[PDB]
Amino acid sequence: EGEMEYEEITLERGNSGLGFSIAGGTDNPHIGDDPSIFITKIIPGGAAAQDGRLRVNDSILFVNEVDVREVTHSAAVEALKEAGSIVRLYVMRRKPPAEKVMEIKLIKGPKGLGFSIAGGVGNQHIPGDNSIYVTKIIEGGAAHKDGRLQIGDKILAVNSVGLEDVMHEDAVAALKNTYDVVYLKVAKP
Ligand SMILES: N[C@@H](CCC(=O)N[C@@H](CS)C(=O)NCC(=O)O)C(=O)O
Repeated sequence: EGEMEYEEITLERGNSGLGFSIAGGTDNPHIGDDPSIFITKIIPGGAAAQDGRLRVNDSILFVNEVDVREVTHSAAVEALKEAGSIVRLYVMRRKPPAEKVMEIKLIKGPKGLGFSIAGGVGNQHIPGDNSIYVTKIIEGGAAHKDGRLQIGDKILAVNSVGLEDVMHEDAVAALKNTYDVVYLKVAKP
């Protein structure tokens, strides 16, 4: 965590470009006196989002064979626009904070587990991430009464069924196909 890491990410240009916005350069450094080109936004439903590797705050070092470590903002946009259909990026990032994985046992109340979900493949809740997220916890519901499950939590598994890269519909189906006592694997940020 916090340690610098490097990654090769190749993207195929969609109808709406590569699906990310950038800032920085020697023109207007984004962090102090650091002239690096930074990802500021991952566009929902775009190429970078579907590929799920690129992250906000990644520094682009190379675009194909073009060195963008110390260039202007304009020279960066040009390099990306001119890179063709298949774009080879070499990036650097500080490793993100690790998440707490936790198994939670819930007994249904009169109205179920007491929480709602969003996310899924082709229905991303955060751009670049196919995970199933908790979006609402119902007042006085089972989850609320437990006190562990929170907004923004990830559901990784329902009993023995994993929810890694599944459709939203499949996540709802897994939660429905349960008995009264449900075991959930959850990730907390
Ligand atoms: N491990 C290889 C590949 C790592 C890599 O992707 N290198 C960067 C710069 S050190 C690069 O120029 N990649 C884009 C390219 O394929 O030319 C190397 O030593 O160059």
